[PDB]
Parts: sequence; C-alpha cells; structure tokens
Amino acid sequence: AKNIKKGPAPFYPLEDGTAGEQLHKAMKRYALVPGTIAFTDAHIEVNITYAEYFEMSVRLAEAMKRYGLNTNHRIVVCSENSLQFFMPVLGALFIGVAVAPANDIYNERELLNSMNISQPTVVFVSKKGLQKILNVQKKLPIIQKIIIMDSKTDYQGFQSMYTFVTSHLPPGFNEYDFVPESFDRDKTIALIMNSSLPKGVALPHRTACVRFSHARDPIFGNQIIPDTAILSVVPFHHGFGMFTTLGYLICGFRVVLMYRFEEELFLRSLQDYKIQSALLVPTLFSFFAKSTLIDKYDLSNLHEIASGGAPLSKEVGEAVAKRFHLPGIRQGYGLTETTSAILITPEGDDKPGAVGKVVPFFEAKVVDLDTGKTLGVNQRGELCVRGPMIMSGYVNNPEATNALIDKDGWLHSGDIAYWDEDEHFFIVDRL
Ligand SMILES: Nc1ncnc2c1ncn2[C@@H]1O[C@H](COP(=O)(O)OC(=O)[C@H]2CSC(c3nc4ccc(N5CCCCCC5)cc4s3)=N2)[C@@H](O)[C@H]1O
Repeated sequence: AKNIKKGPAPFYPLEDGTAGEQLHKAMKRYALVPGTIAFTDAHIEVNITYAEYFEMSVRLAEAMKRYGLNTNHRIVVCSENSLQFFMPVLGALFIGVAVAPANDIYNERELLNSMNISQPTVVFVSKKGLQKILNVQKKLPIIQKIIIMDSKTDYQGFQSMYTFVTSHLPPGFNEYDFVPESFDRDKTIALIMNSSLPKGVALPHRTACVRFSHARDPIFGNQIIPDTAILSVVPFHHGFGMFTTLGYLICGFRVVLMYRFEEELFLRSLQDYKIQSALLVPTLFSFFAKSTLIDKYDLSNLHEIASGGAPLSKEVGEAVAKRFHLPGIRQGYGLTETTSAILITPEGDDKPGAVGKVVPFFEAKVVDLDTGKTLGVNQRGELCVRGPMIMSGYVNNPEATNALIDKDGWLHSGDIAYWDEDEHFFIVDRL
C-alpha cells in the first residue's frame, strides 16, 4: 500500500443532506445580504444577485414540484452560458429532479443522441436553441413542455421561466419558507452528463456534496473570502464548468462569465471586475501564450490562473504563467465519470507539468499496462482512481460501466500517468 496515493483530510468534514439542501442553505445565507453578486455577464454587463438567484430558483423548484416532476423525472437545460443557466439547474436539485445539461450549439443530431439517453420530460432552452429542441421533440415526444430561459414574457407561444413559475406556484408562496426536498443522496441522480458516441453519465447527489467539500477547502479549492470574483470561460454543460460553478455558488463568489471568447474583453474583464481567479480551457491557454496585450491591463488582483479538462503541456503552462507574472499555473484532472477534478494542484504547492495531487476522499494508483499490478514512484502505467465522486454508472449501459469500473470500485481512466517523490501526478500524453 506504499504505492497507493491517498487524499489528505478535508479541512471541513463532509456535510449531511443532499446537494440541493447544501446549495439551498448557502444561497439563502447569501440572499440575505443585499447586493451580493452571483453572476455577471461580461458581454451585456448585467449583474444578478444571490437574492434574485435564490428566489427564482426556489420558485422554479416549487413550480416544477406542483407541475409533477419528482425523482422519476429528468429535465434538460440546453443553453450557452448565461445569467439564467443555473436557475433551472438549482431548482431541479432542490427537488431531486435530475438535470441533463445539453451542449447548446450541438447540431440536431448530437442533441437527439444526448437527449435520447436522458429522456427528459421538460426542456429549458434559450431562444436560439428552440427550433432544434422542437425538432428533437418530433422524434422524442416524451418532451411534453418547453420553457424559454432568456425571456420574461412568453416567446413564440412557449412559456418563459417567469410565466411558467406563476402558472404553478400556490397562492401566498413564500420563497424564504420553502424547504428543499430531502432524499437519499446516494440513489437520487443529481446530474446526467455527456461523456467525451457519447454516453450518459449519472452522478448521484453525493458526488456533488463531495465536490462542495473540495470547493471550500483552503488547500484543494478557494478560501471563502469576501468580494472574491471568478472569471470563467468554461462551458457549463460539461463537468469542468458545471461543478466549478456550483462550487463557486456554494462559496458565495461572483461568477463573471463570457460565452464568446474575445482577447480584449477577457483581459479588460480581468482588470475591471478585479478577478482573483481565472478559469480557462487549455486551448485558451495556448492562446494567451501568444498574447502581447496583457501588460496593458491592471491584473494585480489576479492571484491564480487555472486549467483543466484536456492536456496542457508544461511549456505552455510556464509560458502563460510568465505572460501573467504568476509563480505558476493551477491545474486539475478529472473525467466526466469522476464528477469533477480528482487530481488538483494544492494552493501554492504548484509544480510545472503536474496536474496536482489526489484530492480528499480519493485514492489514486498507477498500474502496469500488461499486468494490473501497482507500480511505485516515477513508473509509468495506467491511472486508476477510487473515491465517492465516481459515477453510479452509464445510463442504460451496464456493460460499458463494468468495462471501466472493476468490482472493487477502481476506475480505469485510460490515461498514462506517474507520481513523483512529493506525490504530484503527471499525465503522460500518448500521441
Ligand atoms: N489536466 C488534464 N491533463 C491532461 N488530460 C486531461 C486533463 N483533464 C482531463 N484530461 C483528459 O480528459 C479526459 C476526460 O474528458 P472528460 O470530457 O470526460 O472530462 C473532463 O476532463 C472534465 C471532467 S471534470 C474536469 C475537471 N474538473 C475540474 C474541476 C476543477 C478544476 N479546478 C481547477 C484547477 C485548480 C483549482 C482546483 C479546481 C479542474 C477541473 S477539471 N474535466 C481524460 O481521459 C483525460 O484524457
């Protein structure tokens, strides 16, 4: 067991209750401080506060409950990153309805394939995705109700979130008396995510509650510090964006988003919103390695730049760190089947080329590619991980599940890795 790498102790113990209960508890607390910003849209410059966000999510929860949705139902949220995206997401977590994020700009075909797995009864969609959802509905009439996200009034005959809510709230509904549903966090699916044809990945509420431990951890996440703002350019419909944003909400952070990358807008949003931490996909890292405009901006509040979800070379990492006058790069590794990152750069413990260390509650090992036997330091082999954020299985695909997770609960990542003397993990790119 000398060669099984173990995750440290979480700074805070893992709270009880569902992921909806934990999100509801914390967002209510932030709702009660007027003017606490939850999301800022850098394109349209509008802020929405925790009070606005909490109340509309609670209203959506109760409206979905009075409509008839329960743990036997799934919704789809199909929308690019927006101020509205997490309203139906939170509302459905509050009542144990599973949420299937759909890749907003997917062509009709991949939308159909994602949604054929997830079998949603109600679809929330932004205006520019409506016609595709309509076409998917022709082939999957289990879709019985379509709700427009970025409207206040009805749009093209369909209810908005706001008119849908007032259609089903009881008289005298009180947003601050509402109690989120209580249920078995291990068996109630919180999210159905699309795999890297893609499979549906069922994630129980428990895996998000573990993520929330990491999110608030001073070592493996962000210190809950007032007036902390994040600038994230990560799609909400994949696991990297989904569970960093849910964690930032748990921490009461200001989540500044852009859904169309622009060099000047991004750098000016870093400066004007006094971003402390910036969240990029690795191909935008490759971009800012080439940028020669960073020195024009006041990035003194910038404490970290973070990457995940795809290979990042050590050289690109160091090049970006230099461009932004930072000691290094914060990084994380995970799979959709893993909920979120299970290898994370601890704060200030950064090492170039490394993806980080095993997170609290998890264990990781490297196994020989021919045998399966546990290798020691620096030996290269397959990365295997085990912990409470592993998915419960692929949706209606038990064989693909078992190919990936053996009877003892190790997940075979299909990646080549090694850990070093200080226990940092490196992912070896096959080519
Ligand atoms: N870091 C890294 N290097 C190289 N290859 C990597 C990689 N991460 C993933 N991969 C490759 O991607 C596939 C799996 O693809 P996927 O689409 O199934 O999913 C993901 O990559 C996705 C699931 S969640 C996730 C990450 N989640 C988080 C969460 C938090 C963080 N941070 C930021 C870092 C610093 C603060 C701590 C929190 C990061 C990430 S990433 N990615 C896999 O096979 C591998 O090949």
